[PDB]
Amino acid sequence: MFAWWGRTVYQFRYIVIGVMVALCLGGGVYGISLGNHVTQSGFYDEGSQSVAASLIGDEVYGRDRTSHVVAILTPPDDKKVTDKAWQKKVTEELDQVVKDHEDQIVGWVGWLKAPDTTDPTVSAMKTQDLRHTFISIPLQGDDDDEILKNYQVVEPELQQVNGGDIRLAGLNPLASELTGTIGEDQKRAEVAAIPLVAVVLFFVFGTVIAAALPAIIGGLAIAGALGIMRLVAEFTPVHFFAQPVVTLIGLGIAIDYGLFIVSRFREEIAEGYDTEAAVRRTVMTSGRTVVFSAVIIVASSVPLLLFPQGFLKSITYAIIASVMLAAILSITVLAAALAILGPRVDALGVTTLLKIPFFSRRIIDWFAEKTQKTKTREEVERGFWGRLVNVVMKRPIAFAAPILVVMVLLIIPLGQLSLGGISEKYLPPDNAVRQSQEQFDKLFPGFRTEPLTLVMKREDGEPITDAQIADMRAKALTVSGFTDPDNDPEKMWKERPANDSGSKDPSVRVIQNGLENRNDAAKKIDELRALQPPHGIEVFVGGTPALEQDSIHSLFDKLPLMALILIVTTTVLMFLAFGSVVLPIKAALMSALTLGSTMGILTWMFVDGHGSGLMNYTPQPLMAPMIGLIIAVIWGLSTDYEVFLVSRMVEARERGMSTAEAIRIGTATTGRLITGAALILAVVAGAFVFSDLVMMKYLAFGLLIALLLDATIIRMFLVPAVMKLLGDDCWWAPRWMKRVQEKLGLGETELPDERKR
Repeated sequence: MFAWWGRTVYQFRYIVIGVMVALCLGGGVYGISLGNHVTQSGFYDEGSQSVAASLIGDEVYGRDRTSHVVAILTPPDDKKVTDKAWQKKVTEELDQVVKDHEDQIVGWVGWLKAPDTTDPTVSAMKTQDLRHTFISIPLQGDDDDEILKNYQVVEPELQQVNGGDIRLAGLNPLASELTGTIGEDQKRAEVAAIPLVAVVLFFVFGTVIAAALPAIIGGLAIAGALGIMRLVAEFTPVHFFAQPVVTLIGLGIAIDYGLFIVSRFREEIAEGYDTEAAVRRTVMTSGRTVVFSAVIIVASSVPLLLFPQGFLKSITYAIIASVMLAAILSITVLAAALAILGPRVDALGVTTLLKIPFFSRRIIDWFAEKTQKTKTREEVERGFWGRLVNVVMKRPIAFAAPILVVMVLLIIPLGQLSLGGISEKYLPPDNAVRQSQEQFDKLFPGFRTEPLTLVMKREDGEPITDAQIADMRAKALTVSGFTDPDNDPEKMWKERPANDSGSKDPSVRVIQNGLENRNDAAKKIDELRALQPPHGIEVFVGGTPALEQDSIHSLFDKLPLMALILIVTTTVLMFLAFGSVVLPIKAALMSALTLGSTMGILTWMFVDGHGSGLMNYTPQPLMAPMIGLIIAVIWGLSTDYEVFLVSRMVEARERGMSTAEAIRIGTATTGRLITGAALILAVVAGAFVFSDLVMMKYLAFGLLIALLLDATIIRMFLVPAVMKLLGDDCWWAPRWMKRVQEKLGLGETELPDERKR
């Protein structure tokens, strides 16, 4: 299967480069505008009762646009908001903002529009000290994306009102910054991470062409991934987190996959193999490993398609596209470019600085060339990678328990993990928009309300009568734990306000009430849905707490099945990649341990708050949908690095080496290579840890911790110790499973020919 591809990619090499570079470039050009077709929603269980309630209330009572953007106005100098000179001017400027942008702004409403009024609620829109007033500017639009775009249109002009003495909070001021952090993260990843990646590539290869080829492959992979997701956005909505995940996860993986291909090609050239044989032996082993790693990533990502959150579906699509494209690219285009070049992949290297005499740097050139030279196989067995491997294998209990126990102690802090929703606390505490929102919540309390909503349908389209709502309210009073602002039971569970954008049909009635304590939300929601609906009436329990809690419940209910699918698919793929039954369980146990330790440290840093003052974020409950996301990502990459480490050991064992010899050779041959791959992906991740958005920081830190554990506490001295302890059982698998593997054309994990060279 892979030998045939190794033959044909070298033979048909000038008809691969063109087609599969032109396609990726065209995809990149088509998808540069991916950010113009992203959807901000997707965090909710769209099949749940809360989403149904939200839809029914919105289409019967109208979309509530009163909370879209609020603006706090402060008069200049000392004078109070009652200043008629100030009021006139701010009124006329608001009128200009509305008029000149009528396609984006329904209007503005507030105490400043009717300064001499009598409504207690309207008169509560100004502070007691007569220093601050606020207004609400509804925005024209049918969905959140259109409203956000309109807000972004009006932002520059809405910010010059009152000379600048205006602070914007609300849904869309928050959303604009929650979406601009994505662009800022991408900007840093493009301006800072790329040179560091290109430096690590040069230090792992020592040649500009050899180092550059994986970089070109990774760039092509991300361009094609953006193209594929832009195409996908024409059929189903895609979250705005697709394009960072492609850069954060897809790019590093794509670089690593091509790094392994180029390194193995140069390894076969150094042996003595001509370009054709070097390409074929590179495919049969390195390309097989890369394809297996990509399929493992895909199989560990597809469980996320089982969760209702469209955010997770979009991220899974992005990951699958990027990783499969990287796998295809590294073995088609990179393999045909290496076939075309051959010896020229080591042509323009450190020896170029030497020729130009511009004797310190003169000798430095030679030293840096000797460091990254064409090494030999016998010397890397007696290098650092191999001395460390042997000393660990000598005393393999003393390197396992002192690691196992501390990695369980790292899982210990996972018991305080709490789940939560998105808010302005997802931005750094010194952000202007967060500060404006907190200023609004401090000056004008009781206006930011998240009530639980009882949405009632009548089964026959007849109007709901007053007796039905009276019984529903009477029952809802039999649930303790809901806000009673005026100490009057008859004033609780008031009907939702009706806009002019609602059906107003008398068969649907929505009543709302806040709950005193947020932490009882679920208990109240599980108790509002326990009330007997009155005869005929269908009752739904929605609201922002309901949407959030249903989102958490949907992920808790479908998480064990995610774990089962993860374990079974990845262990079966490991068996087909290794030919052993013992190795897949050994690697799955370590992947589980690495995942547990990473999650424990993440709960330590982001929920418990240790490190929150240094990295400038706020300790808070984690975003519910992203728990499964980061579980899948960490599991996939941990399995990838296990495969990178263990494929060489399996190949050495199939050659005829003993267990210890196979462990030594496998770690030594891939030592600096896995080190460079981890360094590159860590550069990409660390470019994302300075994100303003807390969930991005959490995911990138999880990536970094998983990398460090897998490459420095798992690669060097846990896998060798456990394999030495297992012994000859490491390479065992029943004949009925070897028959299955060999029947598929993937049984070949041994490089048998040993010819020519």
